[PDB]
Amino acid sequence: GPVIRVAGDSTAVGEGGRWMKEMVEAWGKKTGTRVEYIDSPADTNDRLALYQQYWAARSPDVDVYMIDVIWPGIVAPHALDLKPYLTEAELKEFFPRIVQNNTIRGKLTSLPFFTDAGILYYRKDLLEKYGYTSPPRTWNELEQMAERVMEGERRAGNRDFWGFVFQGKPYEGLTCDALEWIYSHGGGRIVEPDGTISVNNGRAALALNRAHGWVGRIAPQGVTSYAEEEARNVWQQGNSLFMRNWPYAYALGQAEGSPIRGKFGVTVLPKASADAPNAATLGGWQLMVSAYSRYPKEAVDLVKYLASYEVQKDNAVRLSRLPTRPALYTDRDVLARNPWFRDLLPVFQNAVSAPSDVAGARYNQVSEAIWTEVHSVLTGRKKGEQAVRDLEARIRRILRHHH
Ligand SMILES: OC[C@H]1O[C@H](O)[C@H](O)[C@@H](O)[C@@H]1O
Repeated sequence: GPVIRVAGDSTAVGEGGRWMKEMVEAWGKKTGTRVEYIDSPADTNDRLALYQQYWAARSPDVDVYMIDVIWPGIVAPHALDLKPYLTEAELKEFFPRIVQNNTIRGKLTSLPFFTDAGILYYRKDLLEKYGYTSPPRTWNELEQMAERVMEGERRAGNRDFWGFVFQGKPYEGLTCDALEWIYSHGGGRIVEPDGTISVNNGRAALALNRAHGWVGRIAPQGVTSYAEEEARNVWQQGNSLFMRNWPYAYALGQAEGSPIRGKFGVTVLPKASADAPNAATLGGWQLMVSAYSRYPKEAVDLVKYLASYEVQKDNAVRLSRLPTRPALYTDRDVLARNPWFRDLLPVFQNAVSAPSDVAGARYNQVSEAIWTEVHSVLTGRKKGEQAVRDLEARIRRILRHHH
């Protein structure tokens, strides 16, 4: 019979690839359908380039892809329209915001699978050790706490200890981190939903200068090459007071044998001042049936299974990844394992999107300009003032004539 082939997630990032292959094999076994899992690189922008090779070729060699929240506008021609396969009731079991994100010119490109939001991880043991009763609410507090804890821990002999780790590598994750910095300083959304390129302002510049101020000071010098896993590994070994990262790192940090099990909490990222908005960049992954699949009916059945209540539940319980079904956020088992899903639900609801809707199919070019200009500030090559001016000019060129 048919072999249903899936490219989604990565064995190079936590347990995602392993768990994904597990779920796909379970569907295979339950339905009597042969399946194959194709692995992907860690970073989303590398995955896009890979999958683009299959799409350009109209390749039938992958039936189902896991696609980023930022991709629907790019990948829509390569997606089978799922709308005819779901009832209105079925489709309403997902968050409307994500279904809308995934719907391009009326085409439902993909089902919501898991959502994502950037959050602050913090070592509760260390805050208590150094006299702090709450995680930081402002970036200045984060810096003050990081400096004091680092001084103490370095003095006690942990030469590997840092204050803060994050994603500073030149790739999509830096765009995510940087949107949070900018937005949390009152600097806007880089490109606003209405099309306005707003990033050339003093608040955005300050946010970038502040981040440069971390590098080699409270954050490792090598943070400028860190993606999600590099940051997680320093944190997870016990060597960072703070980390910015996504939900998936929670379950990994709690696993038996983690040096930091039971020593950490999560909260909203800090912000410049009390009246700035809270920033959490909206991430997440969706399930797309290939327009080039020879087996659309079977592939849709697999995508419905993967997006089902019980598979999303497993993803939440075992991998601490955020459901795209509101009903899971009241599930007793999801909540007992991850109580912070309830505490931070409003953070997740107010998460801020990168400018993929407004940039559409040119989003990957916009984002590359963003991470390259931000990176040049993190390296000390440019000041924030110059970088946001240069970034405005690049984005203007990229989006000229885009409506
Ligand atoms: O590295 C950036 C990526 O991180 C996570 O995978 C998010 O879910 C995704 O939306 C984002 O693009």
